[PDB]
Amino acid sequence: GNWVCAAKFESNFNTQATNRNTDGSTDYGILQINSRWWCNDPGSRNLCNIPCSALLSSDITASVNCAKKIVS
Amino acid sequence: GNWVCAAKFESNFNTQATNRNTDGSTDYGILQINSRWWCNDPGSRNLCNIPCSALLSSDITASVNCAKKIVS
Amino acid sequence: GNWVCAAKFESNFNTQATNRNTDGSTDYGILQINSRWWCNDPGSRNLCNIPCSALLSSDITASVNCAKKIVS
Amino acid sequence: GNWVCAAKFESNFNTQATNRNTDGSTDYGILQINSRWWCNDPGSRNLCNIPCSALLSSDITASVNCAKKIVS
Amino acid sequence: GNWVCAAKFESNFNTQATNRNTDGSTDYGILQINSRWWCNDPGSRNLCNIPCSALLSSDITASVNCAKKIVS
Repeated sequence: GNWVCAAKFESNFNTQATNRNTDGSTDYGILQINSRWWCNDPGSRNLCNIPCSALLSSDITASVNCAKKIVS
Repeated sequence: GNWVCAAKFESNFNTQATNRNTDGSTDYGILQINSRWWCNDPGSRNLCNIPCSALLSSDITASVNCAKKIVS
Repeated sequence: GNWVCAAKFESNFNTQATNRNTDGSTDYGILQINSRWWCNDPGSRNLCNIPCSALLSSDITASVNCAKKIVS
Repeated sequence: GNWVCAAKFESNFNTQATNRNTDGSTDYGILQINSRWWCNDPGSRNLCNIPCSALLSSDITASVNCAKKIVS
Repeated sequence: GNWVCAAKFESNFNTQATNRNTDGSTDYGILQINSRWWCNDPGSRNLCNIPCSALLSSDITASVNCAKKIVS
């Protein structure tokens, strides 16, 4: 049978006087899939490493997203 | 059967007086797939490393996205 | 069966008086796929390394995207 | 079956009075695919390295995209 | 079956009074494909290195895209 995965749907109709704002949001930041269909059978593998190492150190980031914002 | 994966759909209809703003957002920042169909069977592999090493150091970033913004 | 993956769809109809702004956003920043079809079977591989090394150092970035903005 | 991958679709109809702005955005920043069809079987490989090394150093970037902007 | 990959489609119809602006954006910054069809089987390989090394040094970039802009 058919599959929908991780799909984002948006619809807007007759919308008026609308603001949308977005600072530093994330969707689906890390996504990993294995999928076999109809198969007659050592296995698929996914890895994902995000190491941060910081020593004597400041304000480091390891990330999918990073936003730094200053407003006066 | 059919598959939809990670698809982003947007529709706008009759929209008026609309602002959209976006600072430093992310979608689907890392996406990994393995897929086999109809297959008669050492396995496919995906790796993803984002190492940050920072030593005696400042304001480093390792990322899919990085935004730095200052407004006065 | 048919597949849709990571497709971005947008539709706008009768739209009026519209602003769209986008600073430092990202979509699908890293995307990795393996796919076998109808196959009678050492395995496909994808790698992706983004290392940052910083020592005694400042404001470094290793990234798919990097945006720096100053406004007065 | 047929496949759509990483395709970006946009349609605009009867649109009026529209601004679109975009600073430093990215789509599909790194994309890697392996694909085999109808095959009777050492494996295809993709690698991608973005190393940044910075020592005693400032404001370095290793990136797919880099935008620096100043406005007064 | 047929394939669409990384295709960018745009359509504009009856559009009026339109600005589109774009500073330092990127699409499909790095794209890597391997593909075999109908094949009876040492494997194709893609590499992509973007090293930046900076020592005692300033404002270096190694990138697919780099935009620097100043406005007064």
